[PDB]
Amino acid sequence: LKIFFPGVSEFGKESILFHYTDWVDDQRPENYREALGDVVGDYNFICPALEFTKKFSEWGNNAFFYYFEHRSSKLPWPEWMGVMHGYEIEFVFGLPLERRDQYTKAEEILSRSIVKRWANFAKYGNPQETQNNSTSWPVFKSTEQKYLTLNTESTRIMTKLRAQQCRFWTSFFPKV
Amino acid sequence: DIIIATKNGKVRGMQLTVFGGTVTAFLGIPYAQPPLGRLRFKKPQSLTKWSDIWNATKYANSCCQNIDQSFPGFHGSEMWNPNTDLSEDCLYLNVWIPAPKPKNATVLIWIYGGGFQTGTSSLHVYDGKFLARVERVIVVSMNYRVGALGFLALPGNPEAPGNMGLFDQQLALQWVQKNIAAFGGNPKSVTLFGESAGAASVSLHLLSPGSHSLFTRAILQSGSFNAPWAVTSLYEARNRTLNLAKLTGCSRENETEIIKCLRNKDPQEILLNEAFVVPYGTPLSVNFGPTVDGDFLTDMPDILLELGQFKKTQILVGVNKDEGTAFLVYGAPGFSKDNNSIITRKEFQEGLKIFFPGVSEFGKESILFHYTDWVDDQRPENYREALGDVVGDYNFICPALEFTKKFSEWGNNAFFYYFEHRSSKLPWPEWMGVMHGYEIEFVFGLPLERRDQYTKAEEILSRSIVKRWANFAKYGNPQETQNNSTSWPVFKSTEQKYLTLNTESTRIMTKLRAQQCRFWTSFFPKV
Amino acid sequence: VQKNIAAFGGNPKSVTLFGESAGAASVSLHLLSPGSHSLFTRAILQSGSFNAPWAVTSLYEARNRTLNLAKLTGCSRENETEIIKCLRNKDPQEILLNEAFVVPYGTPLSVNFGPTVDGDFLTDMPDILLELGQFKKTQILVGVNKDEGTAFLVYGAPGFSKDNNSIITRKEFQEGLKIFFPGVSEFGKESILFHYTDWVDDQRPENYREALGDVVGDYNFICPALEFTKKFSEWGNNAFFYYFEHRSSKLPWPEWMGVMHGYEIEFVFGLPLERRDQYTKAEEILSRSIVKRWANFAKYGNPQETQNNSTSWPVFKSTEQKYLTLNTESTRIMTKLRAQQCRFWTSFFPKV
Amino acid sequence: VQKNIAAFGGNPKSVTLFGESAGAASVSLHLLSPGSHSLFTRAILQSGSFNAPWAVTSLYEARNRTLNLAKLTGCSRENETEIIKCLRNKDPQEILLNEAFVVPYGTPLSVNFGPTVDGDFLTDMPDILLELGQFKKTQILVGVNKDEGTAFLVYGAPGFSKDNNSIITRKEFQEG
Ligand SMILES: *[C@@H]1O[C@H](CO[C@H]2O[C@@H](C)[C@@H](O)[C@@H](O)[C@@H]2O)[C@@H](O[C@@H]2O[C@H](CO)[C@@H](O)[C@H](O)[C@H]2NC(C)=O)[C@H](O)[C@H]1NC(C)=O
Ligand SMILES: *[C@@H]1O[C@H](CO[C@H]2O[C@@H](C)[C@@H](O)[C@@H](O)[C@@H]2O)[C@@H](O[C@@H]2O[C@H](CO)[C@@H](O)[C@H](O)[C@H]2NC(C)=O)[C@H](O)[C@H]1NC(C)=O
Ligand SMILES: *[C@@H]1O[C@H](CO[C@H]2O[C@@H](C)[C@@H](O)[C@@H](O)[C@@H]2O)[C@@H](O[C@@H]2O[C@H](CO)[C@@H](O)[C@H](O)[C@H]2NC(C)=O)[C@H](O)[C@H]1NC(C)=O
Ligand SMILES: *[C@@H]1O[C@H](CO[C@H]2O[C@@H](C)[C@@H](O)[C@@H](O)[C@@H]2O)[C@@H](O[C@@H]2O[C@H](CO)[C@@H](O)[C@H](O)[C@H]2NC(C)=O)[C@H](O)[C@H]1NC(C)=O
Ligand SMILES: *[C@@H]1O[C@H](CO[C@H]2O[C@@H](C)[C@@H](O)[C@@H](O)[C@@H]2O)[C@@H](O[C@@H]2O[C@H](CO)[C@@H](O)[C@H](O)[C@H]2NC(C)=O)[C@H](O)[C@H]1NC(C)=O
Ligand SMILES: *[C@@H]1O[C@H](CO[C@H]2O[C@@H](C)[C@@H](O)[C@@H](O)[C@@H]2O)[C@@H](O[C@@H]2O[C@H](CO)[C@@H](O)[C@H](O)[C@H]2NC(C)=O)[C@H](O)[C@H]1NC(C)=O
Ligand SMILES: *[C@@H]1O[C@H](CO[C@H]2O[C@@H](C)[C@@H](O)[C@@H](O)[C@@H]2O)[C@@H](O)[C@H](O)[C@H]1NC(C)=O
Ligand SMILES: *[C@@H]1O[C@H](CO[C@H]2O[C@@H](C)[C@@H](O)[C@@H](O)[C@@H]2O)[C@@H](O)[C@H](O)[C@H]1NC(C)=O
Ligand SMILES: *[C@@H]1O[C@H](CO[C@H]2O[C@@H](C)[C@@H](O)[C@@H](O)[C@@H]2O)[C@@H](O)[C@H](O)[C@H]1NC(C)=O
Ligand SMILES: *[C@@H]1O[C@H](CO)[C@@H](O)[C@H](O)[C@H]1NC(C)=O
Ligand SMILES: *[C@@H]1O[C@H](CO)[C@@H](O)[C@H](O)[C@H]1NC(C)=O
Ligand SMILES: *[C@@H]1O[C@H](CO)[C@@H](O)[C@H](O)[C@H]1NC(C)=O
Ligand SMILES: *[C@@H]1O[C@H](CO)[C@@H](O)[C@H](O)[C@H]1NC(C)=O
Ligand SMILES: *[C@H]1O[C@H](CO)[C@@H](O)[C@H](O)[C@H]1NC(C)=O
Ligand SMILES: *[C@H]1O[C@H](CO)[C@@H](O)[C@H](O)[C@H]1NC(C)=O
Ligand SMILES: *[C@H]1O[C@H](CO)[C@@H](O)[C@H](O)[C@H]1NC(C)=O
Ligand SMILES: *[P@@](=O)(NCCC)OCC
Ligand SMILES: [Cl-]
Ligand SMILES: [Cl-]
Ligand SMILES: [Cl-]
Ligand SMILES: [Cl-]
Ligand SMILES: [Cl-]
Ligand SMILES: [Cl-]
Ligand SMILES: [Cl-]
Ligand SMILES: [Cl-]
Ligand SMILES: [Cl-]
Ligand code: NA
Ligand code: NA
Repeated sequence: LKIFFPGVSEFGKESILFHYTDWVDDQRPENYREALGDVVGDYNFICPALEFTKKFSEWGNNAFFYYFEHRSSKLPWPEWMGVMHGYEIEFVFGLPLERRDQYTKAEEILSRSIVKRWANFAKYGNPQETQNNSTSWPVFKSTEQKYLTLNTESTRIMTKLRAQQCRFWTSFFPKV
Repeated sequence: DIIIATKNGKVRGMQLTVFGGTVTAFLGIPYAQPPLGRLRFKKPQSLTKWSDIWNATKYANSCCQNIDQSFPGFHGSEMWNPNTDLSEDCLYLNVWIPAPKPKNATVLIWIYGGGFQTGTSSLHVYDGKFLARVERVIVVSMNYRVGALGFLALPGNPEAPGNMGLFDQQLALQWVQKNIAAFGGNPKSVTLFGESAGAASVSLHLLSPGSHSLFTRAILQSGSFNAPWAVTSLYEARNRTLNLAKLTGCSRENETEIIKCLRNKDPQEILLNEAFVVPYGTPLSVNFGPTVDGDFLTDMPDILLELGQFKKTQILVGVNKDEGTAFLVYGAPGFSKDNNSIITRKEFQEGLKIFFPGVSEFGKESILFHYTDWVDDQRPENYREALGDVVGDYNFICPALEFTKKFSEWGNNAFFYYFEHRSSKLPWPEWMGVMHGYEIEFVFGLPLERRDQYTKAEEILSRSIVKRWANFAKYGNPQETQNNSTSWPVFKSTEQKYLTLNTESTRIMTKLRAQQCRFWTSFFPKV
Repeated sequence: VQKNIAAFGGNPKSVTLFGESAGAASVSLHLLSPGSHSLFTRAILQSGSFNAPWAVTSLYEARNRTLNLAKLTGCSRENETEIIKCLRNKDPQEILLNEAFVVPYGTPLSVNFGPTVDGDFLTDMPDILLELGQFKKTQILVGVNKDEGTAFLVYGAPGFSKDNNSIITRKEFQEGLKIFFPGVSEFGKESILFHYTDWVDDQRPENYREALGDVVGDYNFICPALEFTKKFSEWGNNAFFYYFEHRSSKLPWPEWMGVMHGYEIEFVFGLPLERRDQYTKAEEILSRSIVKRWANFAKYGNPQETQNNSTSWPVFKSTEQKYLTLNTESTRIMTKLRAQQCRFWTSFFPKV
Repeated sequence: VQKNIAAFGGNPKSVTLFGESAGAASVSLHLLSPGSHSLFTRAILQSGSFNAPWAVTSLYEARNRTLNLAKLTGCSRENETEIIKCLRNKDPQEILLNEAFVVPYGTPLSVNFGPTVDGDFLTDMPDILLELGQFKKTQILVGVNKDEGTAFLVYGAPGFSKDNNSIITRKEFQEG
């Protein structure tokens, strides 16, 4: 927290510790390791993308929100680092469609589907995959806040990503 | 020394230290006349009544039943086998009360499952003293007749009317109505709870008018009467009663004669022939079950369900994530608890023959068609997982979900959960996942016992489940209100929200098994 | 009263309980207690409700305290019916004399011996019973005074006096939190400072003095009365909320202490109607009107004054949270009393 | 009627009260009176209701009037059960003969002796009971005639006559 929150009142920093370190339960050794990645993801990327989308949807337009959770079979960084920043890009660009290239079947399939959702958004303003019986992607609204999860297995409709955490980043933290 | 007087006499209990506190157990109080001799096959009768003091200081006999000998010495299976002598004289219940004696406690009544062919209320995973210690509810459980001796039917004939074991359950709920206030219980706050056939049972007490005023609310674990194994048609029932007659040389012409004959056979001989009252059978066979007898159950229950005829009150229904896995190692070629059971396509096809005996060929292909088109053809355990899903979704998940929708459509609050924690202590192999039966121990509180080798995360999950169940029972709402817990929505026809139970985060999701139950529920019933 | 009141001319079918501070907490628990459910019709809650932090004792602390008392009166025993039998021999003065010490730190708002979940009057933690809608369904009138917290500061907060104006410093405020929030993580306490001390602006000398009264009012009385009323209204019944803000012309405590705890009681009881008694005209008028709203609630379940063109008192709902202000000038409909502060007490603080 | 009407063939469970002017006012107060609440089913109100300005007497004026009556019949006493005991001796004609004067000014619509809040038939001011919804819940039929006020003008308004057309002047209206 000192490295990531340089200046940064002491009470600021304790309050992050307080939010992120009361768990269920004190047993697991990688508790602190995961918590620091979450501080940094939720603060820097996730809560602000979610609040942009809410504020933006409140004025009228259709928005769609996704939550990417596939780890690339070819990722060169270690396991503990999980579904990292930057590592959807290659799915979006279609790199796994290139069979010649050592991605799983499941990965080609995920990619082909992402590519089609993105290209449908661009041409039609709706990111559905309409042909292959795909889970329907709801619009995100202030109220239910539905999002779609992207993974090689089943993709799901969920609600209110990081609800408790963004209540911290978004209402309280900006005050410290 | 703890004596309590009942309509029928006095009973003494025993004290138990649980988590630095005390609970009083009254084990084996009888609750009907033993059903022997002239009573075998008949509705349970009035407990006659004793002076002196009954000691309810041990579990009583389990009803007569066949045992599982597939894996002798294996805890996985043997933990389900009865653990007190078998005997026709098995109509007893247990009561567990908090100490000090509560003043007007809510009552949880457990109905064990066992396929209607087996089970006993004295299993360790059904021990009610954690609930009573931790939530200061009272817990009652009953032994009820199972197999032919509890569900033999020759319809209309009171010598064997059918549903005998369902009326033993019923007479136990009457016994709590009459007697529980003496142990400190509120008879106006009773929740029935049960797993698999015991859940099916709970669901039929919701339909049965004679039960309508013996309880307040209902919990349904991995089971409901619209499951395909839960009710026997009047056709098959007489076929089976007479096939049994045949097999014990009792075929007669007078039907009160067949029964009179059958009432002479030794127990072992009835048990020994039960398995064969039926030409093909399967690992999920229920040869002797509930039937529409015109008494406990006045019409086909699917009609009663659809047309809104059932007790109006709240229900909590749930299923486990891998319900179907446990039955595959009882007969599906390729499957073993002792290896990882990667079966082939041709083996999967054979599996459907075992699980869907008769069973048009187009029926079976259509299951294959639904379950085997994947994303993608690569993974070796593709066929192994698909067969467990056929069996879970067909037998448990889709029918529990359709019960809950039909039931919620008439007005009452329902809650649905989806249990997906695998017990750190599970003795069956990994590939078998979150198995059938393996929530029970979380619900009963076994992991609260620290002394016992469950994870921290498991104690926490348990303590929370126990509190949701006890809140449902007392308040009709299964929230955990104190520890910032995810709020459990009611299930409605429309959004169909459910809550997932796991050691990590619990989530609100929608429309469990949507594509699969569209198959089981609309199309399959037609084949 | 159920058994006997009809003899004095009373209707046992029309009973309203009313009470202030612990007496209000009491009223609130009779709403939860099944044994009370049929001994009254409606409820009034003045400056108090059982979810206040001083109103219910945990079973843990209760035995600790009963045995600390046993200790202190040399009655520690091994048989518990023995501790009691012993304690039943001590003279009154000796029990009273040790009550204060059954507890290590204590505070000006200590409640060493209070209500507990006994399995009899109170069958479960009352916060659970509240949340899950288990309580008598009937109308409630709830209120708080504008300066609830002031009266307790002159019992222990360094810098405070009834005999001067108590302009305390920042460091004194910090010390005050130590007196009022004894144990009480350091981060707990800073977070209260953080919430209550960022102002507009750093100029006014009585900044810290006012902030400490607000910590104590909002925490101990106002936020819990407002959350009781929301939770309660969510299940269906009409509730009315008031915000009393008149300072008695006869108040004997100093000005800086404002509209204190306890000082609506006399308006509610009608004391200012007694002309002979040195209250203002405006005060008689306020009283006569309060008395009529309270008596209309009791008989009719609606606290209106219907005759003298009075401001209409809305019901309080989760959503708009309307309340009525009681003062000698105009009484107003407002919304969401202490919104930002109770968001602190109610969602965040319970976590520290 | 509750006790006896079934003998004449009546349904005591189907009773409608009906009335005109003070009889309508009366019907309206039986709607407010708890002792009447179970002696009828429904109510008709013709040209009258208790919130009319002539229909209820304030406790103030009522004692003033009772004592003005006492005065006028030489019955003023000090014991009030004495005033009554006295008044219970006067002949009928003498009470009637003084009723008109229990009151300083009066008008063609005077009601010198009417309903009052007695704590018995009528437990509070009826306007309060009305506003706050305390009254028998059942259907009501209410009506008025088109020229209600005309009949009282020929009892005192200067210019008015039943025997001519009463075209009065502005100054006469003012006197009225
Ligand atoms: C209703 O029962 C008959 C009876 O058949 C049985 O005789 C019993 C004593 C028992 O031993 C049982 O296993 C044996 O089969 C069933 O008839 C049988 O059906 C199968 C296939 O349909 C034939 O191969 C058998 O030969 C035939 N047996 C006899 C003796 O007729 C009948 O199938 C059953 N109904 C259903 C729907 O299961
Ligand atoms: C996993 O085991 C199954 C189960 O059957 C066997 O259990 C094994 C551990 C095995 O060694 C033997 O003791 C027992 O029969 C194996 O399937 C079996 O394979 C044979 C061919 O030998 C069939 O003809 C058997 O009937 C068949 N059993 C069943 C249940 O149909 C299975 O091959 C094995 N697979 C592995 C190791 O992946
Ligand atoms: C539960 O009570 C103990 C008992 O401590 C007390 O002994 C009592 C008779 C009484 O006189 C009391 O004031 C005295 O403290 C509390 O233990 C105390 O805790 C504090 C700080 O935690 C220590 O400084 C004391 O030395 C310690 N005393 C002893 C004798 O152990 C305990 O704190 C209390 N629980 C709570 C949460 O308040
Ligand atoms: C307002 O008074 C407080 C209260 O304490 C005092 O009451 C005064 C009127 C004072 O004269 C004395 O009789 C009594 O102690 C004053 O604070 C006090 O100041 C001293 C430093 O002298 C501290 O060490 C005292 O403990 C402290 N009292 C408390 C309650 O902590 C306060 O300074 C005074 N301030 C004014 C006049 O603005
Ligand atoms: C309450 O009653 C008094 C009594 O006055 C009356 O004496 C009665 C016996 C009767 O004869 C009546 O007509 C006579 O007036 C009323 O007081 C009177 O008020 C008027 C004008 O206010 C004066 O001109 C009278 O002189 C005065 N009379 C006396 C003897 O005091 C009083 O007005 C009344 N209240 C109301 C509001 O009508
Ligand atoms: C209509 O008649 C009124 C009523 O008064 C009178 O009734 C008449 C028919 C009249 O002849 C007489 O017998 C009786 O007084 C007339 O008003 C009257 O006019 C006089 C002036 O003479 C006044 O001083 C009277 O007091 C006044 N009466 C009243 C009721 O105040 C009215 O003028 C008459 N108008 C017409 C014909 O249009
Ligand atoms: C015990 O409580 C009785 C009723 O309580 C219940 O009301 C039911 C309808 C049901 O909702 C239950 O869950 C409620 O708890 C009451 O009538 C008895 O008189 C009570 N007897 C006691 C307190 O000993
Ligand atoms: C006195 O009134 C009785 C009932 O009055 C009440 O109805 C209650 C449910 C409650 O709303 C109260 O506030 C109402 O005022 C009635 O049944 C008695 O019989 C009455 N006895 C008398 C008139 O002496
Ligand atoms: C006469 O009818 C009785 C009731 O009729 C009434 O129901 C009331 C609530 C009210 O709506 C009336 O207007 C209805 O007509 C019935 O209970 C009696 O038993 C009947 N006795 C007879 C037929 O002689
Ligand atoms: C549709 O699925 C097929 C296989 O059935 C495959 O050819 C392709 O990946 C899919 N089209 C899209 C947009 O995903
Ligand atoms: C019942 O158990 C008690 C408890 O020790 C004993 O005293 C009594 O004789 C017992 N009666 C039996 C076993 O019949
Ligand atoms: C609340 O969580 C605490 C730890 O903070 C623990 O004592 C207990 O397991 C919880 N209560 C319930 C019902 O889960
Ligand atoms: C109505 O106001 C009047 C003065 O106009 C006064 O007599 C009294 O205080 C009022 N009644 C009520 C209930 O306030
Ligand atoms: C058949 O015979 C016996 C006679 O003992 C009897 O029990 C049974 O009811 C009879 N029924 C008929 C009419 O066939
Ligand atoms: C402790 O001893 C006394 C005996 O007089 C008694 O009052 C109390 O209940 C006893 N309890 C136990 C079993 O320790
Ligand atoms: C007044 O005197 C008479 C005595 O005969 C009586 O009727 C009335 O009640 C008395 N009241 C009082 C105490 O003045
Ligand atoms: P349940 O009681 N039902 C399965 C039907 C055979 O559990 C069986 C293991
Ligand atoms: Cl853990
Ligand atoms: Cl999909
Ligand atoms: Cl999340
Ligand atoms: Cl694949
Ligand atoms: Cl949770
Ligand atoms: Cl699913
Ligand atoms: Cl300023
Ligand atoms: Cl006003
Ligand atoms: Cl405010
Ligand atoms: Na099909
Ligand atoms: Na904070």
